Amino acid sequence: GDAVRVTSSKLVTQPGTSNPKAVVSFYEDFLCPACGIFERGFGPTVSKLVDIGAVAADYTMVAILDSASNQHYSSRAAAAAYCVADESIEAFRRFHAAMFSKDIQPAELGKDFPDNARLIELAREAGVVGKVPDCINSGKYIEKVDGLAAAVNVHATPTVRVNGTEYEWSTPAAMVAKIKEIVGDVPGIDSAAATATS
Repeated sequence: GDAVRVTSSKLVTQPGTSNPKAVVSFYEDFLCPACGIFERGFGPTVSKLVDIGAVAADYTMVAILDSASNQHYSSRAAAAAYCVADESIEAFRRFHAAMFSKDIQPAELGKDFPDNARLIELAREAGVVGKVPDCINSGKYIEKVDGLAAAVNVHATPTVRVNGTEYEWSTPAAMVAKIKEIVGDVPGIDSAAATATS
């Protein structure tokens, strides 16, 4: 809240502080088809950039596509992700990746959507139970996620900012180059470039 910040212990920080040199902020909706394509395409590259410490990856899961017609899937799924993040950031990484996988993400404008029990089970598969079942069932984060788009002024997904500046992405490789322009040639960044090209 408002974003889940994913880092590793290797994070490259600004001198004399604990603040990341490079923050890549993602604004995503778990129902948005393009966000699925984007996450499947960029996800391994971003994970490598996190692992080597080149970036903090911040995820704000908005609810823009939410409707009664989808059984409020967008909001329920975003809320669930924040619940999982309360338990573990690593579990959030895994959950967030699963929800965008082809076998999981439901069709925009379809009739079949994961209910809260399924979201809780997917959280279990991501490695957490703890407070997640009650967090999800009680609707703890629904109001928050429902207000996120307005709060962060993001009305379209996927949207990316790099150090707060709007970023029009093209390829994972280009994103790695953009990060390298910022942090220079840090251990592993060329390897992230290699991940980005497969």
